[PDB]
Amino acid sequence: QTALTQPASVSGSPGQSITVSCTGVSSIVGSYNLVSWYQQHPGKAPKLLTYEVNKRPSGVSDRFSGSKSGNSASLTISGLQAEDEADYYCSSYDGSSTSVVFGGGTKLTVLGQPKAAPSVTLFPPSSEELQANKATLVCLISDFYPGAVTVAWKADSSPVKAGVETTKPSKQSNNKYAASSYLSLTPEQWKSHRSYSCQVTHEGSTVEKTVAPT
Amino acid sequence: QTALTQPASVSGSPGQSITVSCTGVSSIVGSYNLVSWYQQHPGKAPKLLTYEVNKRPSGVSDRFSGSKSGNSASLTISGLQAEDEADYYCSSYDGSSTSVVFGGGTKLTVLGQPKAAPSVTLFPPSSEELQANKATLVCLISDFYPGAVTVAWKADSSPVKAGVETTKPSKQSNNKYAASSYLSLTPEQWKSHRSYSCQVTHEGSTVEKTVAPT
Repeated sequence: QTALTQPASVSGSPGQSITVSCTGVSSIVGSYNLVSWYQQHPGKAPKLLTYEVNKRPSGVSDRFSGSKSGNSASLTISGLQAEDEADYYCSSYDGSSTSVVFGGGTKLTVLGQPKAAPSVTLFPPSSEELQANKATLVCLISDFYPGAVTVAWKADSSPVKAGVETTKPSKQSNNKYAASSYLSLTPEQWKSHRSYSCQVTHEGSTVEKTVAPT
Repeated sequence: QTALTQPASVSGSPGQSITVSCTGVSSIVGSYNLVSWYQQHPGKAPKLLTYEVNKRPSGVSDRFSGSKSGNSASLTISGLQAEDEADYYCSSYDGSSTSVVFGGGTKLTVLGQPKAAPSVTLFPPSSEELQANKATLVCLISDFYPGAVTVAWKADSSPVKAGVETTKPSKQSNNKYAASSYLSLTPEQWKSHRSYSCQVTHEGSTVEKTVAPT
């Protein structure tokens, strides 16, 4: 399809400014100045940031400002924050097609954020669960950055070969990532070891928690 | 709440027809017939399926058809295929901001196995945690399909907001989904009540587990 031209990606550190360009805006029939910019976070609807080139909706930070220069429009994000990581799109009312044309989208990554080792909380199977004749261990991994981690489980000091499920890390409200891993065991297995452990490796550093029947 | 509203999610089987509807198009000033539907697959840019209510651009299968009746517009997909699983957004031109406004999106699942309700296991704060003056409860939600759920926390019979985080449903190895919702609260607050409840809602049904400090 046809689209306005935007760079595929941009990146900057907190506090910096990023300007995303959008070319091909000039309306053909008429001299429309109808350029808008939208922000889209994963799995959510695009949200309007600016319209009519430089007007901003209420609710939108003044760190976002739009401008135009001939056949090109720009969105400048001032004082970048980790929450700005998202896809950004411009749109323009084209006159040549009599309709609205969108840009191809620009993915924005906020680099230079501070490394944060994960917090690890390990929960043994509860009495309630044992009454149902099942035993599940949950290893909660939170507030780490960057968002990549490796999780390994041990029964005493030996590697656990089965029953492990670990979720893909997701960015939470504080811009750090969370994930959980759970190990499904039979109560016999749970009771036949002195302890079980969750080992979480982040950026080459390993954090480990252990828990035992009681 | 928003200018355009549509269901958070819907599911259908391969071969069937399904219709997703958006309401609010007539309330938008200057929308006329500028109603579009977009399909968006994870990580990809949104793809335009229909515009001007019922026209399809080049390449879009005639399995997709848009319609409009009054204050609602609908996208009907016939002969549902697995590649149709994706997020769908309606949008409309909005003369008040000379911008396009989008509906909130509908997550469409093309059923590939029977619907499976969530396994919900709730864990009270571990002792290691308490001795470290922290109290996090975790609501493990596993093996559900379709991969969409809503969770509600209740400290006694009072809903809770603050301190809640929930990972984006992640797909397990058994092809079902899993996620955990954790409530971080101070040990004091943990004692303060007699119980906490995790209320998971999946495909209409809302299962609930409750734990007690003991």
